[PDB]
Amino acid sequence: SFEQAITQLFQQLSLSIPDTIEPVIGVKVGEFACHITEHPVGQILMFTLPSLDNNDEKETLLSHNIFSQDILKPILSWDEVGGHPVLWNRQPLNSLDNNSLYTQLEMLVQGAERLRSFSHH
Amino acid sequence: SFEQAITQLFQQLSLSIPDTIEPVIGVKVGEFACHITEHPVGQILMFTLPSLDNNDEKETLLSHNIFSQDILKPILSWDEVGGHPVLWNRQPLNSLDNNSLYTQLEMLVQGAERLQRSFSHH
Repeated sequence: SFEQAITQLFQQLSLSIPDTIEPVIGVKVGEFACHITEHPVGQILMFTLPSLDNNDEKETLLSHNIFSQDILKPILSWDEVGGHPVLWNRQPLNSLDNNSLYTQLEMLVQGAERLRSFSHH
Repeated sequence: SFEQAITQLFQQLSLSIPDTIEPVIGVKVGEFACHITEHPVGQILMFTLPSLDNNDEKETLLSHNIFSQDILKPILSWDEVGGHPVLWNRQPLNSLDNNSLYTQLEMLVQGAERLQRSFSHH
């Protein structure tokens, strides 16, 4: 369950569980506002809006996306509707261990750093 | 298993079974030379080396990577050492269906086409 995956995450963040487990959960790590949701069904998607370096050119940017040994390594993309970059990662709900979400979140944030205090966001 | 998966894909592509399955398997689909390998352990990695439109700016190229409902939608990246772009997708070996590799490869080929069947060994 998504609700149950979130709940266990929040306990691991030492964050109080809202009465309402909304469809899109906001969590802020340090300066980084992250969003957590199920999309598509059966998949946990996490994403954040990174602040890019002006001097980074396309090769440099695209280099962050090469495959690696870590399947939680986040992907840098661009949202043409909102007109801004989007950093995201994703893993199957059906395959989580008790530490999978926390790890996904940490890997998403380290990914933003390359380009903890928590708040129920 | 990696071997078996590939065996079924080949059979589905009407490609002979090559006597000894190598760690990186080449398959050509139309003009697209693709590669299939297990990396990391437990994952089926497929990649191809696309031809980019040099008129595309960073925002347009990265747009291809936005998330969607299809988890086999390929990712556009760059290989610093090889000095070239790289398009790839990936899925867990332990959850395949009889159509999983076939579909993964078709989604890889479509992404290549979006940046601009006949199957053979490569």
